[PDB]
Amino acid sequence: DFPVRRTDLGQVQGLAGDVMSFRGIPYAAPPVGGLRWKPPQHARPWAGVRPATQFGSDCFGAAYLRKGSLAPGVSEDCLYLNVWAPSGAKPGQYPVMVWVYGGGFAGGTAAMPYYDGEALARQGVVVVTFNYRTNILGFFAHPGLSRESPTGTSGNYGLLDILAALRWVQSNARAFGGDPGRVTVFGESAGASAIGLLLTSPLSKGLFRGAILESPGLTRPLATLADSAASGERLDADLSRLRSTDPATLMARADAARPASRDLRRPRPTGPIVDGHVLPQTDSAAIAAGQLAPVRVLIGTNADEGRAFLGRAPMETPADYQAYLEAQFGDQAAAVAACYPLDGRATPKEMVARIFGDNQFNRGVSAFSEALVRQGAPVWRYQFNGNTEGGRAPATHGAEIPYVFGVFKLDELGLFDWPPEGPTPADRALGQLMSSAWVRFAKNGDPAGDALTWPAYSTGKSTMTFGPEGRAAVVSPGPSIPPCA
Repeated sequence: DFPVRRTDLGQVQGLAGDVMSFRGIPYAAPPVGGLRWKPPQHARPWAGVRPATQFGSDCFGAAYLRKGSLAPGVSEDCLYLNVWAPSGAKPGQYPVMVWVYGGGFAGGTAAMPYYDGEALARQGVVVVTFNYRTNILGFFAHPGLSRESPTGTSGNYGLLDILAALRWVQSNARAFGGDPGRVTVFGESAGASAIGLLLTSPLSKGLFRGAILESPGLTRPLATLADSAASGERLDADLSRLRSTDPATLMARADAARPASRDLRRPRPTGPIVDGHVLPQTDSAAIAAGQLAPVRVLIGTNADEGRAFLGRAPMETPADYQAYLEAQFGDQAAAVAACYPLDGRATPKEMVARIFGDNQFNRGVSAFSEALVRQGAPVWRYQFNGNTEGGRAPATHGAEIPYVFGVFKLDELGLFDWPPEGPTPADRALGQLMSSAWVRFAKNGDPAGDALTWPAYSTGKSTMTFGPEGRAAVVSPGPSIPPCA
């Protein structure tokens, strides 16, 4: 079987092998010129066989979030996807896993070596990765944009790109050996946050039967369309001039206005807003009202989510910790200190990491887990502690990605943690276990197997811990944020 496949827009040529690889397939018209800050449009068909051996351009974003990219460059023309599939896969044969990378809604790319879909696809799945608009080009509101809009709204173009990629998968999975009725969307960090927000979106209906959320940031403050559009008008009231501005120039201009320190009480500088169309309300209100798609969900966190966000401001003394508490929480500094005391159990760095991880990840994961149980969804939960046996620190943000994808190659942001010689045998064993469980979730809607007992979170808050020594074990009841938080 040759590495040529017919998409609904025409044929593409990928790379041959036991797993066929296709790269740089367009899934929407290039969102350039008049199509900047518009919903993604259907791409145009082509004749003959289009090359699909090289990744497409990355979307514009923070440079440090694409360090190590395998793509040839950066462009607004960036709505491209990549497909891995077992060679000789028949139409409708395999389930599909559609990856959503995280980059804080500020950057990132699918063309990372640790997002290569070969090891997953070899276990019997069709793996899809794709780029979506991000930063000011993917998340931006403006009164003129709302005026020109068919829905009268603006913003959230990156989420619309996620949805367009999922629609492409619906239309094209069979041609690449996949089953559109067995689609699992999975993502990490901001990607998992996007998946979680889309679980409250009426626009996601019928685009996936399963969702895996790895460290999503949910129940966080979100800007309203009114405030975001006012901000956009303050950037420039003339929408035409904004659209005639070079993308690197506008990206740099917006980046200069970003806060150097992260205020937990504020919305992300660029990210999803309550536009009323993609997200008719905050995810907290949707949770409360039961506006959740009760799809199959696998959700979880890592042991020490906050450690990766610490930064460089001094955090060594109780004075430093008190100053941080005052700066971030004002008159509630004493209450937060009571909930998170420096009593000798942890360092100031460890306590700031606890606070950050609870506020930005663990609380939202608990809330979504409980609401999914409440709505009758099939829901499983995990905590990835990692292999700490050799004195390794508990897993922080991003650490679990190589254990899911199976590509043990160090990242450029220093997040993946294993010895310079390479991963330990326990690391590879834990990776096999976890990746097989993910594949089982995609295949059967259930991460349990004949060697891994994993009851749903609805049963006694059961939570699978991927603990030390390459082993996994269920804990009931599972992780819980402090009640005072």
